[PDB]
Amino acid sequence: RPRFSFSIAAREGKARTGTIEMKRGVIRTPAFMPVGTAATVKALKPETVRATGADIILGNTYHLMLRPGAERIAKLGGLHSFMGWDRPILTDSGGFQVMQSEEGVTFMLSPERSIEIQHLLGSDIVMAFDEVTPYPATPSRAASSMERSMRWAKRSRDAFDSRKEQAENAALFGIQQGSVFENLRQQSADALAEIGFDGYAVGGLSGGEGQDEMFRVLDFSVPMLPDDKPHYLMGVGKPDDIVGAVERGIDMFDCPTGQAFTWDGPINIRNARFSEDLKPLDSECHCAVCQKWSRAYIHHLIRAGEILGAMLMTEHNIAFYQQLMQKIRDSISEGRFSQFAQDFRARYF
Amino acid sequence: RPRFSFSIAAREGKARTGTIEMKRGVIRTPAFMPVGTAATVKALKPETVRATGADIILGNTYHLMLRPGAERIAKLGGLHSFMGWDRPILTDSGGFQVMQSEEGVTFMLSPERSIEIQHLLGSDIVMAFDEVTPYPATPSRAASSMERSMRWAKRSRDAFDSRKEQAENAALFGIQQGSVFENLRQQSADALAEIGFDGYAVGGLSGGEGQDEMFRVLDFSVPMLPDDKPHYLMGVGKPDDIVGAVERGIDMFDCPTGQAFTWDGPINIRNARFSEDLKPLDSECHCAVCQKWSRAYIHHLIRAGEILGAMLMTEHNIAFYQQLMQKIRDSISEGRFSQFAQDFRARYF
Ligand SMILES: Nc1nc2[nH]cc(CN[C@H]3C=C[C@H](O)[C@@H]3O)c2c(=O)[nH]1
Ligand SMILES: Nc1nc2[nH]cc(CN[C@H]3C=C[C@H](O)[C@@H]3O)c2c(=O)[nH]1
Ligand SMILES: [Zn+2]
Ligand SMILES: [Zn+2]
Repeated sequence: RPRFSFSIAAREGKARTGTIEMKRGVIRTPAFMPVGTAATVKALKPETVRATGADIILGNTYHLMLRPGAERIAKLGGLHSFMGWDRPILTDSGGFQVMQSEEGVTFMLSPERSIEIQHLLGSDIVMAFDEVTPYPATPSRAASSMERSMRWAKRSRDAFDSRKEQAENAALFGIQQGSVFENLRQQSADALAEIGFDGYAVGGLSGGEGQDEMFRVLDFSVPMLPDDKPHYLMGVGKPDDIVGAVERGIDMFDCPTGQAFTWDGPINIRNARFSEDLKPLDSECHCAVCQKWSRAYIHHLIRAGEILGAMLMTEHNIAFYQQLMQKIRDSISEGRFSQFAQDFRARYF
Repeated sequence: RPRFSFSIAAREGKARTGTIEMKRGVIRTPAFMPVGTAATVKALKPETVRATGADIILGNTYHLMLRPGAERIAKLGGLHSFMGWDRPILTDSGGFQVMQSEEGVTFMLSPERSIEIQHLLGSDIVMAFDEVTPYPATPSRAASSMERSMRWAKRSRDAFDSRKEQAENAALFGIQQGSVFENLRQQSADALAEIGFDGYAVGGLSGGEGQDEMFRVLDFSVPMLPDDKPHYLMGVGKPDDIVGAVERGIDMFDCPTGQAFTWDGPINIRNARFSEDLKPLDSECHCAVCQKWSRAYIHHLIRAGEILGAMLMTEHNIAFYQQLMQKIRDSISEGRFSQFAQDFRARYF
């Protein structure tokens, strides 16, 4: 297996489906990444995460760097070994969760330390360290913040490249900034392209703007990124946000872990209407949870504060997301994604 | 399969090993029963409980009767169906957890209502409803309380018998009382024998008396019970308590769910000495947890308050108990239990 190979198998409009091949495994795209925060995907063993169909998980850096510590995890063999997940892991840069000088942020985290921490963890996909642009942001501030991010993007590239085992075995993604402003998004895309990355994230969205504005920014922002590399929309996860985002060119997502997702829309299982409902969470869902337990039981578990309630709810929700991703991939491959998208939200809402 | 058949396969001194056959499955004895409190064994799916080797679980009645409600559980198909465990379930009578007139206790729970609630749950082994004798207790009070329990024992027998589906499909155990007093224990055994039960519990112990006194009471108390029926020691669960209890004639236990059990004694995984320990919880343990994760990881999980920490700790501890039970059964079968018991506690302490 190569360090990194993204291949597009099929397209429909702006949507793409394909694969990212890496040394630890193949990632099917468009891809949803369950999040692990303190080296665990909440309430699930790694084997359960895999069984839902996840190909890659996201590891939060901020928490790991505080506990148990990046050096400690490296001493113990790296994050994959520590937590028992042997497939790819994408690590975030740690900054969002902190988030201040040109060198970085003390709360000490800088482009270089971030990349070092991700190396210590043994991350497969490394995120460049950026500066959080708050929403809303004035043009001047978004610009200043975007420029700083591009300087930090270059520092991230050079830090990554200066570490041979990292350079040979991991991938590096850059993050586009610029708030909602087209010209800033363009300058940002151009800067990142000039530096060169294995993949490109759209940062700065899903922060109060609302879906309409997010989609509008995506409309012009994703075509600015290199077409031949993956496009990652950071911190976007509602099912309808994902479908629309894929319609605009996005290949990767992270964010499911009383709310249960269903094809007819989210339900809150604690609601009294489910107390004697023997149906599964979702009548079409293939997950082991819907195979074996009723709404009534999970309703009881969650109302009683039982851990098994969290376990079941999480497994269902992550499986639901992976099934969504699978339906998206198949429909693009089959050239019926536009219809899928229409059908999905006629029923979802 | 018969409603109930206890067969003793081997003996060594007072210790016995055998089987209880019931319609939902075979219970290997001596047996350890994981406890389910609100229709779940904490942090484990039923399939995981089974994988540890449990043959039967205990369901707490008190909690179920409050939430979600016994009638509701019956409406939904019974406890086995509700929670996804299809093997035998022993239910307690609900009284300990409440615990006042001759009719019962309002907090309304009486012999008859208790037996009814256990029927609604679809319990396989039904516990007679008794009166809690506190420890310590004067002779007069233990006697009064024991007498009341024997009256309630007869009421429990007749309530159970008056319900054909229960009588034909479930078993009924009586509970011996009498605190630490031999003559009261004898009167109690005699009363219960005269009424007749499928099994006999030793109630009233493990309540401050300490292991030495408990063993001393067991010394004279268990031989008073019918030899040919199972002997259940209620609410006794430390590994060393179990070994000593089996040496005295006990066949069933309930009580494992930061403390991890090991063959060298309990450890508290949160202790800083384990933060970089890559060994499993126990180096001889066969459980899936010790197959895959280190002390260091579980230490981190528990210190971080992660649910996966509780999941792993619980699975290990219950597996450890089932392995203990298996070692006990094999050593009795092989006539080397006395040596096993000696070896166990030379290392355990
Ligand atoms: N580091 C990184 N991580 C991330 N997670 C989610 C987002 C998208 N950001 C938006 C979410 C909150 C902030 O106010 C910003 O408006 C992102 C990013 O832009 N960069
Ligand atoms: N109902 C029933 N459940 C039970 N769980 C544990 C015990 C053994 N009891 C002792 C534990 C607490 C009390 O002070 C009593 O000293 C038991 C019982 O004797 N009866
Ligand atoms: Zn499901
Ligand atoms: Zn173990």
